Amino acid sequence: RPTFYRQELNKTIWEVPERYQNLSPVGSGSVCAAFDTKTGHRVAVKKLSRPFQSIIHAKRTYRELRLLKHMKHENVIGLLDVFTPARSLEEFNDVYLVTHLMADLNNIVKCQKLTDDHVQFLIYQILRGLKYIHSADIIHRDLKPSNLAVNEDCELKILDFGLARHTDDEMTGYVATRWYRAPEIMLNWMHYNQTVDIWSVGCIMAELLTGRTLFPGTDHIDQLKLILRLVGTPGAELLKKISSESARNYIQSLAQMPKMNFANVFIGANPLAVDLLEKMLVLDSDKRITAAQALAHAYFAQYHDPDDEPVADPYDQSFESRDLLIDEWKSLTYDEVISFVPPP
Ligand SMILES: O=C(NO)OCc1ccccc1
Ligand SMILES: [Cl-]
Ligand SMILES: [Cl-]
Ligand SMILES: [Cl-]
Ligand SMILES: [Cl-]
Ligand SMILES: [Cl-]
Ligand SMILES: [Mg+2]
Repeated sequence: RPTFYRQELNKTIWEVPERYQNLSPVGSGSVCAAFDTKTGHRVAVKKLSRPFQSIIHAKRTYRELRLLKHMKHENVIGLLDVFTPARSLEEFNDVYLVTHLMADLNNIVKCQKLTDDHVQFLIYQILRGLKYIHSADIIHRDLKPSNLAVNEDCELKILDFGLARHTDDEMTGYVATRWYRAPEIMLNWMHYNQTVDIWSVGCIMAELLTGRTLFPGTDHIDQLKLILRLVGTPGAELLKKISSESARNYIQSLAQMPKMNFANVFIGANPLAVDLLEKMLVLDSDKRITAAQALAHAYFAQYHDPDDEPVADPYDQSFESRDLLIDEWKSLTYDEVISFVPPP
């Protein structure tokens, strides 16, 4: 067990191993930047807030730690360390997580002129990471520019997996928290699957090409109208698949519209980029291109290498259907903290 030291940073006590030095608050869990004397990296350290206050929160803590411990891919966040100052399960109350210190895609999109070559490389990396994530039967659920980290050499990592914690108020009005969401989950039409992430990638790619949000709706209904004007109103095949009669009823109240011509929307873009967007932004989720299929599209010809696009080890999510007490979720979490093995 390493030696820990204590300090108070913006009204929060931080108790961390000596290896982490020069802690500096970055945002409010709370996150601090630090220097890691063991690896020599600048790192981000996140202290979870009230990790075991309720059954829902305790299960959410376990979910985040299980996800981060599994991810071992160049284009996905990796866990450098996880620690607690507690010396036994009985005094266990705090969880700290450590990763490489990150700019996001929001900054470079608003501040830079991106060539088509930049768009190719950035979207290629998102899809390479998504192929890995989806191969473990994980759905991200919350892909958007602020959850994509980018460095000076245009290298990209996916982070901030959806933990099923975003509330209805967080998604209300003219907000980027909703602009990248698939239509079928924005209104809870259906039991969704991994195809919702491909819709988000299409929204991000459009924004890189034009510099503008694709579907900046002022509320849920305005956003649906913007979406259907581009991709067309649904046919009877897709309407069947909508379980709620209430949502089926509302859709049929709308005047029918055909799909627009994407070459006249995305004026001047690479024709291969337009073709890929048409295959991502399909209303019927069964018919969208998958991440593995998209990596083989001709738009990525200068980067695609099928011997260097790896898949993930299997990921057991049976805990998600399990009903446990707070102390039982807490003990499962403690076991995962103490068994952590750092990367090479
Ligand atoms: O991506 C996630 N959770 O899914 O957290 C990001 C993160 C992890 C560790 C330290 C700071 C920030
Ligand atoms: Cl130490
Ligand atoms: Cl503790
Ligand atoms: Cl964003
Ligand atoms: Cl009509
Ligand atoms: Cl597993
Ligand atoms: Mg985020």
